[PDB]
Amino acid sequence: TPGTLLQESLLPREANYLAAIATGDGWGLAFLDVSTGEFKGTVLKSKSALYDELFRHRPAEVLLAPELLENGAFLDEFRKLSEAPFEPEGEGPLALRRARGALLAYAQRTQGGALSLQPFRFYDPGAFMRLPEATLRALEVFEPLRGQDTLFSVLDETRTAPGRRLLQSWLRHPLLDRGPLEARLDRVEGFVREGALREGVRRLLYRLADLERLATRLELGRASPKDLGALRRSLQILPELRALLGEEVGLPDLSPLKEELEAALVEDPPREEEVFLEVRERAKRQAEALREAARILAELDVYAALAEVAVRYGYVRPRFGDRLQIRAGRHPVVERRTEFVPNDLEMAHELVLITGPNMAGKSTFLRQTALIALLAQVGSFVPAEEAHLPLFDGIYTRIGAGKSTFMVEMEEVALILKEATENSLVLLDEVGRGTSSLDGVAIATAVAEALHERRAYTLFATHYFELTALGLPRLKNLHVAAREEAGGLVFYHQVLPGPASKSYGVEVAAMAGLPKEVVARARALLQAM
Amino acid sequence: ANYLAAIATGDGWGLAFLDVSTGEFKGTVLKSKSALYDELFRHRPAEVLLAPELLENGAFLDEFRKRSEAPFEPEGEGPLALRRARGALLAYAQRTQGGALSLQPFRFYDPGAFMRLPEATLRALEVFEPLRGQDTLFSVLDETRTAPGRRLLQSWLRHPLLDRGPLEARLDRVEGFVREGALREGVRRLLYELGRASPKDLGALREAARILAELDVYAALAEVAVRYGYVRPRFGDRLQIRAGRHPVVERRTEFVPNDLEMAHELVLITGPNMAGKSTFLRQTALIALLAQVGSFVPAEEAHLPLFDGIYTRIGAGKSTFMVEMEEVALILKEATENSLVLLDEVGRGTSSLDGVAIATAVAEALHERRAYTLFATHYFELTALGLPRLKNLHVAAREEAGGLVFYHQVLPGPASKSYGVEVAAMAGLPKEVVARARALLQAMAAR
Repeated sequence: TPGTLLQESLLPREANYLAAIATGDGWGLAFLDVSTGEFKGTVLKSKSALYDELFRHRPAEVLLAPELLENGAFLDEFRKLSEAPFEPEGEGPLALRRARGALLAYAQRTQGGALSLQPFRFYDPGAFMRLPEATLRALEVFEPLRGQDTLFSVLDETRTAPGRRLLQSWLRHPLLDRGPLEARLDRVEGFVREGALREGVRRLLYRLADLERLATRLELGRASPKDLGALRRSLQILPELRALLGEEVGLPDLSPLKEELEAALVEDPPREEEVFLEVRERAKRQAEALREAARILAELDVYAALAEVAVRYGYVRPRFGDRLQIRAGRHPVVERRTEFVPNDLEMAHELVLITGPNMAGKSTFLRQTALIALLAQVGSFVPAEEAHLPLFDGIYTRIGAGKSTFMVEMEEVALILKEATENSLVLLDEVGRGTSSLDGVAIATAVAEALHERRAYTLFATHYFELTALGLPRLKNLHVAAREEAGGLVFYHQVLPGPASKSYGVEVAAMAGLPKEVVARARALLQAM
Repeated sequence: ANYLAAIATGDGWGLAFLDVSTGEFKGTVLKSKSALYDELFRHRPAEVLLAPELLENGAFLDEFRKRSEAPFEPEGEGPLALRRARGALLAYAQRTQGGALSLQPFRFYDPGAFMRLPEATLRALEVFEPLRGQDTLFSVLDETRTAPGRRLLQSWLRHPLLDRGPLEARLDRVEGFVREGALREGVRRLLYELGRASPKDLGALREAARILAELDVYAALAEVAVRYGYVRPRFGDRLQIRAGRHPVVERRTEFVPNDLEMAHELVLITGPNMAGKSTFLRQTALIALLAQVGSFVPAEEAHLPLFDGIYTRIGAGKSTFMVEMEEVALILKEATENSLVLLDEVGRGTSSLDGVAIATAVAEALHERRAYTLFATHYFELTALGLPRLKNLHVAAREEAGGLVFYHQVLPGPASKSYGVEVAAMAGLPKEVVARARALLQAMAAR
């Protein structure tokens, strides 16, 4: 099972999951990974939120319950999966134990024996900043829309498979309370004001074994000799990392197990077998103290990883409050590929339209904001100079990109309207396009006011002038400019306050390469309107 | 096939295509860097050889790399840049072949004697590659039994015809193995110089083969026109499609056919989306193409004219906007009274006026060109532009039982109501918003 694969030779530093979906008093979602022996599941009400939690954790193999399997209607939609029995195991919401055990009896059936599991955890997709599928896609968080990079690659500075698995979590699960975040930012600020200190741990952690996946294997009876080789090698760095931080990291004292191996082992692990397992046992007697390290280790890995990034790329420790101010911010993604003229932004539960022509930063400008928000609520310094962000509850989008673009996009907005709040952050772009004249400028206005009344931080970017002149108490207008210079125009990657004065359509159009008479007959009909 | 391509400069742009396998040897000289990368795009070579100039040209190099070394010593006779590149192949293959090469009589082709077919059109109509999914016009037509035939069919696609004389000749032939079921049954079931022809090859065993692959497809098509039920298209000056279909999408679900009649006119297509509009535009191009390539098409009856080219502007650094403009620019800059043009929402993703503005120019622009244009838009204003050659067709949505009930029908006369806010509402929009929407609409409606 691509989901029960326990061999370290078929698993990326990232986590993997075997998922099961059972029904009954909510929607049962069980995620398990033989490798890390990670065991967590949950019950969702909204089929929307389900497929969503299912989307963040991207499992490679899904187990559907018999109700869904028979459900040819539900079956083909999920397809637009391996059979196993969902016998309610453990205690908890029906649809949970059904899918939960469904994994157990499926891993154990694809493990030749018993499994090594972690205390089943129960997570709630509500104690964390919301983050829909589309947003993740829109911000190019994990995967890139078109190109190569993503926020992950750019932040990917983790030195251990565990850390990377940890960091990835934090992204898939942003924070809400300031207390935790601060705690993280205080830490991250540590290895940055202690350059040498960060220099040490990073250099030491390099090559460090996967103490988490390793230990998992110890409790599974499959931890080969070589692994102890790496493990011994690891436990040996353990004392060093501990000597640069202090008896404060908490790091256990696994010298006993360390010293043992040193002797009992060949510098390069390929009656001897009777002696081999005797040492293992002595080691595996420290199964948790191992997982303990991994866990406590990954933190530093990341805390220092990011921090490294931050310093390497000039990331400013964010300050929370109730106002959004970005002193010369940047799109951390695109920033690492060319000169990037920064920008500024100030908001407060307002609706800020963004006009002017495209090709001048608008879209990228909307994203550039979401990320900073996200980057902040995840626990890193962001690409700016100064930056005051509020504590967003959610970050919904509606960017770029059976049915038609139109319907799709509507449904997008529908959700936003149906989840956005006075604290939600919303970014709209050309909402209500790909449709006839009036309807266009029509829809746009409703959605606006709609959000406007919601008093949610909304960076609505449009070409609809009408929208810009709608005297509402919380509106605000920013535009970006082009400039018909020596080439044909001269767009500036600057978002300047106040709406755009002229219209640049026919211009851009003309510029693009349109035949001169047409542009004329165009500018004319324009004037004449 | 497969191709090793070389590009040399001098009195045009030298393009040499060669394939060791079939020993196919053909090249050509283009003026427009646009048309170059284009001919280069149809023949999709796996390895390209650039002349010294271009290689040095730091700018030209990285643009080509965004979109192996060998000397280009002018060989044979013909336009400089052509021979230089042409020879670049020989000299390249010869040293990668360990010795001499077996080549066919180098063929100089002028794509200007056939029907045009931009990179994008080919992409848009999902001819060879699929936008999203699995099928393409090729797979669906792919009924050839020999590697040769398939290479022959593929050619015809990549190179549609112009004169009626040759097309008829093909359609007469194709009509043969169809009215002679058994006869086609036979050949189909039966068809199923470099000193390197090993012994095994003889075990199995040009000219004849070429008239075999020619026959291996004449039948291929007919097993498709029979299995997928197509019909033979008579040519002429008028475009009439008696219950046509999108050969691509047809093989995946029930497909409510449609009808269409034109004559160098501009035919707007309104109504909401999700009712066939787009697919309806393509559904037409293909039939045209399928006809000009030499196959029977998915219809009942079908009278097509002899299109010189089939330019598009469908779906889909710079922004959508600029891109799309450039698209239209070309059309305007190549379309003719015989060109077939399909437009979709031309002039969107932009502020109010400018939108309805541009749209009108482009229209009249094409209108004056008198080119068969299936312009599909949501711009009502455009629909009421009293021009002698306009025409209006719309598709409908229907607020029945569910919320709406889109109809895969393309009926004459413009759409009466507007369906925006509807679809919008339908999509799932909050009721007050839709209201505040329908309202603001009405408002703006009665001035």
